[PDB]
Amino acid sequence: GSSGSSGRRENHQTIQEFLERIHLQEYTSTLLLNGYETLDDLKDIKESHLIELNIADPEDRARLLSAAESLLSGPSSG
Repeated sequence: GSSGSSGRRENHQTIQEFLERIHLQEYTSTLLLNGYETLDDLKDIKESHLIELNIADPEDRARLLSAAESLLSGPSSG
């Protein structure tokens, strides 16, 4: 991924991949630039946020929120 390596991750999902699943990677830059680098940050994102992030569209907002909810709110052993 990133030009330079950082370390390791623990079942941590990235926005780049979290968006690809919902075909919303088109908002990646918008999210990353804003600060949303990993789901950890998305756990704080809300409906309004998306709107301000150029996601005035509900299709994306919902797909973005509903998606995050499943990841965060969902204790799955795996």
